[PDB]
Amino acid sequence: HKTLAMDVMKPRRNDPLLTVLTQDSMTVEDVETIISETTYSGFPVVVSRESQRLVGFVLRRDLIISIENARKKQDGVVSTSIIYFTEHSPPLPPYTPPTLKLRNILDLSPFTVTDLTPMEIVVDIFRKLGLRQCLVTHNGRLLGIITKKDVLKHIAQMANFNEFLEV
Amino acid sequence: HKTLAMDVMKPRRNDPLLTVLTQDSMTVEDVETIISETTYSGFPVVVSRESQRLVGFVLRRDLIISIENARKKQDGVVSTSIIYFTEHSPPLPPYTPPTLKLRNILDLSPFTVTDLTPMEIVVDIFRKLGLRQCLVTHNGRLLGIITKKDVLKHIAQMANQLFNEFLEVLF
Amino acid sequence: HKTLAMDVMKPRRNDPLLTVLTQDSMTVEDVETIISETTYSGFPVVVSRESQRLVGFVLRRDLIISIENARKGVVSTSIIYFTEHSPPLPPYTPPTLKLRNILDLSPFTVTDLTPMEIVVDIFRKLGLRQCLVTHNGRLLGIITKKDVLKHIAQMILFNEFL
Amino acid sequence: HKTLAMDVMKPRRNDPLLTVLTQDSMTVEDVETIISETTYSGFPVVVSRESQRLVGFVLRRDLIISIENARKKQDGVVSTSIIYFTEHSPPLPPYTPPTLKLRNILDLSPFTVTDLTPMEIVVDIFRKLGLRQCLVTHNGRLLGIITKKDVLKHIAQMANFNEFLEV
Amino acid sequence: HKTLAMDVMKPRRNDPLLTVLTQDSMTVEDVETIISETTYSGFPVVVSRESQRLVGFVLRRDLIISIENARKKQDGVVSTSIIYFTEHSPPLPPYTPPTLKLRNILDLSPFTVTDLTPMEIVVDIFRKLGLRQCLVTHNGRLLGIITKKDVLKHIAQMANQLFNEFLEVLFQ
Amino acid sequence: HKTLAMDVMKPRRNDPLLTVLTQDSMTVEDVETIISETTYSGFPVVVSRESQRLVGFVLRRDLIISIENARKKQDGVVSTSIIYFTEHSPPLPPYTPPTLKLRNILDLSPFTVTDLTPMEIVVDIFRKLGLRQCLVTHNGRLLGIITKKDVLKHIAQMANQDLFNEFLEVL
Ligand SMILES: Nc1ncnc2c1ncn2[C@@H]1O[C@H](COP(=O)(O)OP(=O)(O)OP(=O)(O)O)[C@@H](O)[C@H]1O
Ligand SMILES: Nc1ncnc2c1ncn2[C@@H]1O[C@H](COP(=O)(O)OP(=O)(O)OP(=O)(O)O)[C@@H](O)[C@H]1O
Ligand SMILES: Nc1ncnc2c1ncn2[C@@H]1O[C@H](COP(=O)(O)OP(=O)(O)OP(=O)(O)O)[C@@H](O)[C@H]1O
Ligand SMILES: Nc1ncnc2c1ncn2[C@@H]1O[C@H](COP(=O)(O)OP(=O)(O)OP(=O)(O)O)[C@@H](O)[C@H]1O
Ligand SMILES: Nc1ncnc2c1ncn2[C@@H]1O[C@H](COP(=O)(O)OP(=O)(O)OP(=O)(O)O)[C@@H](O)[C@H]1O
Ligand SMILES: Nc1ncnc2c1ncn2[C@@H]1O[C@H](COP(=O)(O)OP(=O)(O)OP(=O)(O)O)[C@@H](O)[C@H]1O
Ligand SMILES: [Cl-]
Ligand SMILES: [Cl-]
Ligand SMILES: [Cl-]
Ligand SMILES: [Cl-]
Ligand SMILES: [Cl-]
Ligand SMILES: [Cl-]
Ligand SMILES: [Cl-]
Ligand SMILES: [Cl-]
Ligand SMILES: [Cl-]
Ligand SMILES: [Cl-]
Repeated sequence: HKTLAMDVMKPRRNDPLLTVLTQDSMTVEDVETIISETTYSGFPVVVSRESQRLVGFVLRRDLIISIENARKKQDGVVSTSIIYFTEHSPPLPPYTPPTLKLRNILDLSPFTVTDLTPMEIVVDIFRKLGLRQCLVTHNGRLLGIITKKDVLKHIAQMANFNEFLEV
Repeated sequence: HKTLAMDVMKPRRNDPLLTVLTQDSMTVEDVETIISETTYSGFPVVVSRESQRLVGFVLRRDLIISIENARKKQDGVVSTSIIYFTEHSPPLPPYTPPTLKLRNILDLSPFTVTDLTPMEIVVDIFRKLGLRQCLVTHNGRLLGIITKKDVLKHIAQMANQLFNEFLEVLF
Repeated sequence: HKTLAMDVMKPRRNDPLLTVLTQDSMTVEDVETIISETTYSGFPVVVSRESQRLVGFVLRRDLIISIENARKGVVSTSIIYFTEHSPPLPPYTPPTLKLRNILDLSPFTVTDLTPMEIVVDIFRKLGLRQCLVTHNGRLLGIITKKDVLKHIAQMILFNEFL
Repeated sequence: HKTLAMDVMKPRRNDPLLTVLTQDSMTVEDVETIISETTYSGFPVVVSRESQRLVGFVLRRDLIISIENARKKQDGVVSTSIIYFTEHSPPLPPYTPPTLKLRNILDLSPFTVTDLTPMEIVVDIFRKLGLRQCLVTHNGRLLGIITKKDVLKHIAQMANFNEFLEV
Repeated sequence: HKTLAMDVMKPRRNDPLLTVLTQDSMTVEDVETIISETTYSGFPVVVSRESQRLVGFVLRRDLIISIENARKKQDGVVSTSIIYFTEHSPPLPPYTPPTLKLRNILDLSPFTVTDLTPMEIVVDIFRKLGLRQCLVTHNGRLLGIITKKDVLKHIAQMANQLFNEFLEVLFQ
Repeated sequence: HKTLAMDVMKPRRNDPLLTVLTQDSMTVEDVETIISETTYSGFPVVVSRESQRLVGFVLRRDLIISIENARKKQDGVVSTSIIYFTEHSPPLPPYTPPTLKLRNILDLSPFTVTDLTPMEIVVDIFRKLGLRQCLVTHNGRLLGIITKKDVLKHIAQMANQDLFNEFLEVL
């Protein structure tokens, strides 16, 4: 009966899984096919798909420019080059291509809310803090995302309730 | 060096670990001793000690009332009764006393900030949202706590001193 | 230990009572003499001096303008009323004057026992120039914006009220 | 022209008087019966019914708890004890049963607005100070009450003009 | 795509030009006919008509009171008396009637926005600063006006659709 | 003496005129020497030096980036190439090099305040709108600039006093 963060977050019920980058296991081609196949403004970065523990958030525009420059740089970066967002590379097999550190375009302090947070509180946070997006979590794990336009679409939905009257 | 959330949060460098409750595995006696041995206004609730995954925040004031109400009823809840913050009671062996659900006093939406967040941005969040406290995390794992008083103490340190940074509180 | 509105409000203990105006018993001269003696930024208006019931607040800068323009059968013995209509006067008395349209009919009020941390809070959140202090419906004193500032200079717990 | 506080306040025209407490003359059963026959979140307290000079505002919650704990205390509190919200008891004859002071649960600083105050301002005050209710006075005389729920219903009705857009 | 200050500002396309006062060159009579023939709350005053450089904003009611009080004085102030909002009286031909200084009723700090400014930004400024009106310029030249009611009408129209700009208002 | 915007704005009487770019007549070489010789975060662009009519505000960051890119390209910009911020190019003599349109990095709606605006009002505006800087005009003409830091320093001066009541209002 009470609208919560999980009710508004994407993905919804019949939506695909959250489009996420791993901190350690994405190749340059993986991320490029993500950039070409999506229009999302940004991507959460997690430790692994298993943990779904949030490492940060990275914008599409930054990735394009970074990777674009990277292949353009002759450090030898190729398609099968592993990208990492950690300070140091992960352990790599004998004959593997040069890596690409993208730590410097990662937002290490993304705004996050619990899935059980009331939407009234999320709306308020968005207004007072001027958020462009919010990540939604359950017990430390990444579940979904709420953007500014999602918040607006939710407000619109209510407008047709007394919770709409207090916003 | 810019001051971050990790620089203001407790525990400080090489102090004992955050005083936390588990969502599942602590008894009334556990909580009783924690309450008895500490004066903290509240406690983070974590999935487990090894996971340190944040579940919520629970006030001492509220723990006291609930545990004292649980005693008076004399309905099986004893010192060896398990306290749980989940929706359902944890699976327990035979002859174990009834459990105590304290979920209704758990704040399941505590505010959180990464350990790397600039204190400037923390101070602003406290001001804009009127936070009583803030929890500090690393990669989804609970690390520390900052309270309104910790922020005020931090601001006071700047106030009478780097003074321009204090004036950033106005903006 | 807690400082209240009655500890900051004027008049202080043993000070001349509030320079107030009435709504039915204030002649032009009585107002002109008050302006020519005091230098307060504004004056409250009450039903009567005996009732001390708050009707509104009128600024000083607003009083002089309206008085000097109405005398250019308004004399020194003309009763000024802050109500909507003139009170019943004897047939011989000269015409009256209405200053209703320059009175703040919705001034802000606080009780004499209101904690200053709340008075200051209301001054910041509403941006008040002044606040009238009452006790059980009766005007008692006044706290201006400068009084709040002088109380802010008094005060650890200072940064908490920011 | 403008809608004023006296257009939204309760009680409405041809409605029953405000359910109020006196500061000196309510007994223990008097208040209890008032509590039982009403559902209002709270009640104003006035010097006397004749004066309607506002003394404070007390919540239903606090009245219930205070009164119940007073009978449990062996001060000798009974059904016919005088309840007062003043600092000291009213002049009583010696043979009268011990009294019950309830000043410590009275809001001595309730927010008040004059009846001529435009609702625009009232809404603003409610929004800026986050009020639960406001008391409406006329020349130092309590006239009515405006709660937050009252204000929201008023905003709702505005939509059905640009006094609405003003808010 | 998104609405600009120039889309909301008045006067609209092909209506008479902004009604302004010059800082230096208009007569008591000029202002009086403007006052009695319009209902605008106020008027921008500009350096000159050729420059359209904003000096300030002046309320109608203040002009009425000030001009009324002046003609009743006299000094001198006749229909052909020049009104100036500058600090000093303008250089004038010999044996002309006394001038009228109305600077003490001029708002020398009006708020201005460029015509290219998004309404979303304009609405936010009006809100946060509590503006009564806003003047709109092009490259330092006065072009138009937007009053609080103009903003309110804009928001109202926005609700009947671009519609996300109205949702941005309910959100801010 | 009530402090006004002209009292806090730069340049002060002792300073050289504002460092400004023109909308139409600066070459790439002109803007590069300016960037080399100054440390200002940004520059107002005016119609012309004589008119000082404001067109916008451009940042140093963006000037550097955009210019570095323009001269890297074949058949791109050279020292003598004219930069412009207008929608269309100015009329140039034939056989002159390619021009550089920098309209796309220009803030076309920079906040502006008249020189006679009380500083108290300027401060309110900075806080409420969250400005980085504010351009100060006299009768439509660009006169000076007030940056956030300028404002913070002005406030600090009022704090380090004992005038102090005027600082308390800011608090
Ligand atoms: N990385 C992601 N993975 C899955 N869904 C996402 C991701 N990022 C955003 N979304 C969701 O997809 C939708 C598109 O959001 P996106 O960030 O692409 O722009 P937006 O916030 O809708 O605003 P706009 O389209 O104006 O930039 C939103 O509902 C958002 O919650
Ligand atoms: N659960 C906890 N475990 C470890 N340290 C804590 C915990 N809770 C609070 N602290 C730290 O202990 C100190 C005091 O905590 P407390 O909860 O008493 O908050 P406080 O507001 O400082 O005290 P008070 O509410 O009386 O002003 C603070 O520095 C706080 O960060
Ligand atoms: N009507 C009044 N009667 C008695 N005292 C008053 C009255 N109005 C204000 N005061 C007191 O007079 C003192 C001076 O305030 P005053 O009204 O002169 O303005 P201020 O607060 O000094 O600010 P300013 O003079 O710059 O407008 C204040 O402490 C105020 O409480
Ligand atoms: N003491 C009172 N006497 C008369 N009417 C009252 C009194 N208190 C409240 N009311 C009116 O009764 C109605 C119900 O108000 P009440 O305080 O009971 O709750 P509310 O403000 O409606 O909020 P909620 O219904 O969610 O508890 C409101 O219109 C209010 O104005
Ligand atoms: N000097 C002016 N010249 C041309 N148009 C103006 C001028 N002043 C205002 N306007 C426009 O004329 C219309 C009426 O403006 P005006 O200020 O008279 O009333 P308003 O903004 O509706 O406020 P009010 O209800 O108090 O009269 C508005 O659309 C406004 O933009
Ligand atoms: N284009 C300019 N011409 C003249 N003076 C300027 C110009 N731009 C800024 N200033 C002034 O020069 C000083 C430095 O401004 P600048 O924008 O370079 O840095 P700042 O914002 O003051 O501080 P910071 O180094 O943190 O950005 C300030 O006093 C500012 O008012
Ligand atoms: Cl894990
Ligand atoms: Cl889990
Ligand atoms: Cl890790
Ligand atoms: Cl009467
Ligand atoms: Cl009486
Ligand atoms: Cl009394
Ligand atoms: Cl031009
Ligand atoms: Cl100087
Ligand atoms: Cl010119
Ligand atoms: Cl000039």
